[PDB]
Amino acid sequence: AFTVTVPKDLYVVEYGSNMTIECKFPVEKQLDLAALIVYWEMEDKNIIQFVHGEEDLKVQHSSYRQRARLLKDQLSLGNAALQITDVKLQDAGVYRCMISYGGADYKRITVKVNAPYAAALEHHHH
Amino acid sequence: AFTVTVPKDLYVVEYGSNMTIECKFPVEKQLDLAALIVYWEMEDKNIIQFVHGEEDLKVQHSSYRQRARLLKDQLSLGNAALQITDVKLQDAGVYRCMISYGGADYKRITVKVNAPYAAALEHHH
Ligand SMILES: Cc1cc(CN[C@H](CO)C(=O)O)c(OCc2cccc(C#N)c2)cc1OCc1cccc(-c2ccc3c(c2)OCCO3)c1C
Repeated sequence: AFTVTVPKDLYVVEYGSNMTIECKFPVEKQLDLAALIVYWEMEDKNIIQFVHGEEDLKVQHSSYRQRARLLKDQLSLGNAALQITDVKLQDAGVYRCMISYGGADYKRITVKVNAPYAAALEHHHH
Repeated sequence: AFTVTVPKDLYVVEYGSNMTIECKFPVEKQLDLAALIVYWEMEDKNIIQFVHGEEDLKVQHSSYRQRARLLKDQLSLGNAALQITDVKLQDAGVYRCMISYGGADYKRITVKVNAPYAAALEHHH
């Protein structure tokens, strides 16, 4: 059975830092990009939509624009790794990685964001 | 692009009734069952997992046992229809129909359940 796995289902990140969250999927021999779909979302916000080798970068939800990318090198290793730069308080929540590759599955990853009072105070009022 | 569509994204149903929630996907001519995956969930509870022409009967969340089925005949028409019988208050929430068929997509459907006072003591949990 096609199974997506996550080495970590919980990440704790500091406000302003970068994060890479990972979901693994089975690749026998070499990856066939044309058969691969990778989708990342958080709470109904679309983050990544990689379809048959072509990424839709522009349909990323505006809160992630210019901050989120799929590490394409890692796909050939069977690793769907989502990198988010400049982590914000609004980035905390439950992410899902959905993968179709001759089989389909998804997993959840929880992200917690620590932040100092100044950042928390802005988030609190914005 | 492969697109799953829902004619309705909202269902309002009565406690104890039956519901059929529908999601469509494109099927050009003859369905290739071996390439089709249909998955239904609500709040990450597995309802339907139809893979390689076969349901996985033991993977269904216990709260849907005996009550939820995918109507297999509809699949060749490009209709992934989830039929839920004997609707309970716990069935209210946001459902997702996830389809892989030479392409992948999903849609969300909201279900509201109306119920009399007596049933409404789901309040006691
Ligand atoms: C067939 C299938 C089996 C399974 C069961 N997977 C296990 C292994 O973990 C097994 O077989 O024992 C599945 O599991 C989802 C799930 C996740 C987490 C917890 C539970 C539980 N309990 C269930 C989801 C699933 O279908 C998920 C699915 C189905 C169809 C399409 C997509 C999909 C993929 C990529 C997409 C997409 C949908 O739409 C937008 C564009 O990108 C997905 C994720």
